[PDB]
Amino acid sequence: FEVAFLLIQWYIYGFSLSAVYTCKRDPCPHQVDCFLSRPTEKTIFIIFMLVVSLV
Amino acid sequence: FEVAFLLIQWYIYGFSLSAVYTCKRDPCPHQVDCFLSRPTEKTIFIIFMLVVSLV
Ligand SMILES: CCCCCCCCCCCCCC
Ligand SMILES: CCCCCCCCCCCCCC
Ligand SMILES: CCCCCCCCCCCCCC
Ligand SMILES: CCCCCCCCCCCCCC
Ligand SMILES: CCCCCCCCCCCCCC
Ligand SMILES: CCCCCCCCCCCCCC
Ligand SMILES: CCCCCCCCCCCCCC
Ligand SMILES: CCCCCCCCCCCCCC
Ligand SMILES: CCCCCCCCCCCCCC
Ligand SMILES: CCCCCCCCCCCCCC
Repeated sequence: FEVAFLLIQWYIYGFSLSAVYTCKRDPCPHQVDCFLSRPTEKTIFIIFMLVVSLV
Repeated sequence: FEVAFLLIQWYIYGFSLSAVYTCKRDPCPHQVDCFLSRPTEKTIFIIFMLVVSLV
């Protein structure tokens, strides 16, 4: 289960977050720029949890 | 002068107007859709003036 969850997380998200996201889904016209909340703290916590899982 | 003005108008605009315009100039992000005012009456008047100039 540990390995499966780690692989799924790696495939879907990764281990980092960026502040700006580009969206190309309807009904948005041709493109849209969107902005996230607290994109730096969450990376730190993600890394912490990754280390715990590996241990 | 008549011929020169007709050629310039043909090169720059044409002889019609569309209701939706696509803009890709900064600072607009990646693209923008814009909408015009009275895009059908102006075509009629443009055609009238073209006919007058040719006559
Ligand atoms: C341990 C339980 C994990 C559940 C696995 C079921 C498959 C998860 C989705 C796989 C990715 C889907 C991409 C479209
Ligand atoms: C700029 C942010 C870079 C983050 C990339 C992911 C780094 C993962 C670090 C893993 C180190 C710990 C391994 C045991
Ligand atoms: C964009 C820069 C992000 C900075 C990442 C620093 C993460 C530090 C995590 C340390 C985890 C240690 C686990 C024992
Ligand atoms: C500023 C760039 C930071 C690059 C990522 C930092 C996290 C990697 C170190 C992880 C600590 C591991 C402790 C066991
Ligand atoms: C991030 C990966 C951590 C791996 C180290 C985990 C501790 C293993 C200790 C090895 C010594 C075994 C003594 C019983
Ligand atoms: C009869 C007076 C007409 C003036 C002609 C001067 C040139 C007009 C501009 C030509 C097109 C410029 C495209 C960058
Ligand atoms: C759907 C709008 C079509 C407009 C295209 C321009 C047509 C020009 C008509 C010229 C006819 C008169 C020539 C003497
Ligand atoms: C998109 C459809 C626009 C309809 C264009 C009709 C223009 C009629 C102009 C007639 C001019 C006659 C000059 C004598
Ligand atoms: C509905 C489509 C209309 C196509 C353009 C109509 C304008 C062309 C006729 C111009 C009249 C010329 C009179 C001398
Ligand atoms: C749209 C172009 C109009 C061209 C016709 C202009 C009238 C020319 C009449 C030709 C007969 C000459 C008799 C002197």
